[PDB]
Amino acid sequence: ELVLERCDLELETNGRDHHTADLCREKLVVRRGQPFWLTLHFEGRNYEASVDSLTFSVVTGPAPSQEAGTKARFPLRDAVEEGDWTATVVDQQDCTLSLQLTTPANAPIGLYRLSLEASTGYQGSSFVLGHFILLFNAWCPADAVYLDSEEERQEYVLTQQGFIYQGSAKFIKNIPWNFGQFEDGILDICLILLDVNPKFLKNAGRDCSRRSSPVYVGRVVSGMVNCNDDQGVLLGRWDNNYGDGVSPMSWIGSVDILRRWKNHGCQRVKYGQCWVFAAVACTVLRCLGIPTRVVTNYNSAHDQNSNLLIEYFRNEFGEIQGDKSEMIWNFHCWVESWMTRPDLQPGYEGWQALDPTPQEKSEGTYCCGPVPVRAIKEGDLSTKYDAPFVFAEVNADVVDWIQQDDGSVHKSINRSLIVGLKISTKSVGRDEREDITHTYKYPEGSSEEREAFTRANHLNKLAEKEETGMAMRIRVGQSMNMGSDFDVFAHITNNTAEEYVCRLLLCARTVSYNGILGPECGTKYLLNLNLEPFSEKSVPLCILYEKYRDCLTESNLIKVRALLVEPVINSYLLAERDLYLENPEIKIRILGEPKQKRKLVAEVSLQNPLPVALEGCTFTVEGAGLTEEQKTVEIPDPVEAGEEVKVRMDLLPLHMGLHKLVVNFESDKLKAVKGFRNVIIGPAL
Ligand SMILES: Nc1nc2c(ncn2[C@@H]2O[C@H](COP(=O)(O)OP(=O)(O)OP(=O)(O)O)[C@@H](O)[C@H]2O)c(=O)[nH]1
Repeated sequence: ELVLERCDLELETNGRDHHTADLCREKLVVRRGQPFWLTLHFEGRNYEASVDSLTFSVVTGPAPSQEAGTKARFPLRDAVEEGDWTATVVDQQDCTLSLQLTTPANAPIGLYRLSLEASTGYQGSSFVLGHFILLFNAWCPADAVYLDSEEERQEYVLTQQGFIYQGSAKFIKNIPWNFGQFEDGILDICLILLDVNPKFLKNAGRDCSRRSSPVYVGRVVSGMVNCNDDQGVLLGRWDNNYGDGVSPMSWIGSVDILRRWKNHGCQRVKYGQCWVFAAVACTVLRCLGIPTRVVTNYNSAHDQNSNLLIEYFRNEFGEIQGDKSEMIWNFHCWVESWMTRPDLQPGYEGWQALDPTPQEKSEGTYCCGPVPVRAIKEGDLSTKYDAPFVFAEVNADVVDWIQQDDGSVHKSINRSLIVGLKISTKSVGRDEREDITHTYKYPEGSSEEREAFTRANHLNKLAEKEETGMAMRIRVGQSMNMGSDFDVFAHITNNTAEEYVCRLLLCARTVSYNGILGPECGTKYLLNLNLEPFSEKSVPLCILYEKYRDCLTESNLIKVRALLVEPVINSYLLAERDLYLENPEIKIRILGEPKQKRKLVAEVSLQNPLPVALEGCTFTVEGAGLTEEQKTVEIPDPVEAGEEVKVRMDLLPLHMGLHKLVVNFESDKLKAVKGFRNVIIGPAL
């Protein structure tokens, strides 16, 4: 008799087993290289090896194939064997066959159609079992993305929230972000994002096959975000006016962006900048399975076309003149993902810097990486995918020329600057900052530092100076707040017996995170500054809200610049510092017992730090696990200079475990204020 079956279970169980439970919505989602349960139910009589012959087949792309490893067919048996696409009976009772499928550790990832045919006697029965998505497996020792520790698996693949470090090298700020990779519809969107990539358009079956490599998927996924022109998720913008969309600084996670992309026929979402590029990249990759973590670099030598020596030409005040010069990025962000690397000499497993921010290049404009981080540390520039570029980012040198008024350019000493400070990514499993500078560089003038600089043909720095034994730095005394007046100080130190009479040029300008300077918001110029011997001198500079408010950026960044001139020996000291102005905290109360499918309430508030009223006030809120939906509340009336603004959001968290709730506040005079609360959700009954 021809055997025929009632239904399939593809199961809930595997989700727990595969670390894809939240992801297992209407669909089955598993990670490659790992057995998964599948139970076949049958009408009347069960499967009998003494007659029934079940062979299984799976298919991925639009052009499946045996050679492209994007199709496979295999028989049911008792044990294992080879080829790695296997099916194996685990148990029978009544009319239900309980069995286990395994896919290889290098099967490509994507949507698969699982079909079953008999061959029971002579008469062939044949039909569609169901569908499942197969992903990378940080758990599968044989998979290329394997991590030894559960901790790091959890952090870099499973955790839907974290931190983007922003602010300033001397005051590191951690913006919270909802990566929400397992949020509904997001996996489906990440597939659409690869089924729409330039190479899938060229060949389709080639691309579908190449998605077994995390280097491919990484390079594709990253590139799709903003660069590559044509189709793409985000449109960049930088000039500081974002009225026709949402400003880059206004996003609290990468979910809405993705849905605004898909929900408007895959069109570039209005307005990202580098950290937004990364956070989205991080989401896509995590979703697919490549452990990825967003990284930030302070004083970043971006858009320098690999140049390891940047030079600047500056007037009698210290002001840069080259409108054909590129400024140093206060910070610039990218991501790192984890994979073995079979396409270069061995020993380069690990983190690879993928930078999805398009950079002007030795020919045109595009993305960067993957490149092993270790290579960048080692000086091994020849290592593939943009190693000279990531290297410049972290290792570029800077020469500051002041210009003497007969055509001559006199060299200045500038200690306040070193490219690639404070490289930051969230710790594993905690909210603390990990500092990863050491994975990129060796300490200055160490044995190993110069070993690496040789392999990069850098050298040419430093073991050098002009020595006048005067130093200068910029000091802030204490922290200062957006909306305040406050002072910063030029700090000169004279450690000799000479008494100099000096010129000192102090300048504060509003700036943006990538480096664009605005108008000055305070200046003090001194022409007979008396520095007495073996002494120190602090020169005050008043910076007024009334003076930075018009042009201040949502990054709340002000650059202080100072030039000390010794006229007798013609000596030039330069000191620069980027300040960050604090926003008010967002006070967040969590009301009720945090419980699964139980109403929760979030009380959210801040107090107005400006001396003028806030209008158009709005809070926004989201968090994977806490709401299925972004939530917003517009507060109708102005909030005056004194007072507070408070409102409640209703939440209905559908998942247990820890979740960051992330909140944005917006207003006419005060934008992109951020907040977060860690909420642990327990069980209902
Ligand atoms: N809001 C804000 N606070 C800052 C910033 N930089 C430093 N602070 C805080 O200001 C205080 C002084 O930090 P420092 O960098 O030591 O200040 P400084 O005036 O340079 O003094 P020295 O370190 O002694 O040279 C510390 O509490 C910092 O956390 C900033 O850019 N923005």
